[PDB]
Amino acid sequence: ATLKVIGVGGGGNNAVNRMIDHGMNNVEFIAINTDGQALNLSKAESKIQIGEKLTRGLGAGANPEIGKKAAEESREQIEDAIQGADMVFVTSGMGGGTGTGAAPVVAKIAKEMGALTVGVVTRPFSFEGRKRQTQAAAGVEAMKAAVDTLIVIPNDRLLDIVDKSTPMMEAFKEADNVLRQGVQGISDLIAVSGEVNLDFADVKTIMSNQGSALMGIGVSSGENRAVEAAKKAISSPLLETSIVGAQGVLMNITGGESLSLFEAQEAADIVQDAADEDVNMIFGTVINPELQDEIVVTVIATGFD
Ligand SMILES: Nc1nc2c(ncn2[C@@H]2O[C@H](COP(=O)(O)OP(=O)(O)O)[C@@H](O)[C@H]2O)c(=O)[nH]1
Ligand SMILES: [Ca+2]
Repeated sequence: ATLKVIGVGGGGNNAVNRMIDHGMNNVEFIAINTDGQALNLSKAESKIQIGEKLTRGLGAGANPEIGKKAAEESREQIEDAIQGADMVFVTSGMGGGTGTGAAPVVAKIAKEMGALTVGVVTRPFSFEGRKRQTQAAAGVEAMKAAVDTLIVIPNDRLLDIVDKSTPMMEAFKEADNVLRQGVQGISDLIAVSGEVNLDFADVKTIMSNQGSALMGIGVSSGENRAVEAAKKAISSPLLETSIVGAQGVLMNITGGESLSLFEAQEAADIVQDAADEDVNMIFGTVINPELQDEIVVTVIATGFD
């Protein structure tokens, strides 16, 4: 399964650059923007400049109608860069001109191309004002109509996890975790054949045409490791959609040879209970004898809609 991450606009491109800097095994990156100068500085292997005639290589100037029209006019170039992808993650900040209008077009194209299409977008800081928030809200809704599943990160949530001195770029890389570990988690499922196996068909079942989603990874060791890791997988402060109300869950537990059936059940009960719903669970287990006391809980939750 070929997995592609697409950054759309300023924020999405920066996301792509940070994930490449961090290091991502087995993923193709595509940078899409109206802003030529920013695209030139992208570390992405594939780069698409949209709306050249519209913007003369500049950004969209906070007009999302320009972002949309730019994307529509580069439809073929977008289709070519996508083609062959089984799963596409479209990442973008909502509120500007490019991301807000272009992202939902790129997602729609991706789904049309047959890819399972996941959106990971931000909402602007409240300090950015009501217009930008309202513009972003319209983008989020268009994005929701366009993707199989949508993860939304309010930038205001970043203020909940910094101290007064945390560098902004540091905050930004934390928001990146959501996407990064979701991709790496899915990538790892697909790659390894587990003792109780989950594959891309199961990802497709859990995420297809679903609306809101949560994706998390939790890692822990020691006495209550299974429970701690399950808790961490479902507990992000950055998320608009929490685990509450989930009806479908894909949960994988990775551990060493010491992984007990009892603790697998504990982990699952943490998830089931936090959803506060009868969850349709698709359960997986991987024994990695490279690991020792570490266990890894991977969660993809949907069915909120
Ligand atoms: N978390 C995060 N948010 C960003 C970043 N860059 C931009 N944003 C947010 O995304 C919104 C749109 O900005 P941007 O993507 O640069 O505009 P566009 O290129 O015209 O689509 C901004 O109002 C910010 O709230 C980033 O690197 N990280
Ligand atoms: Ca597998």
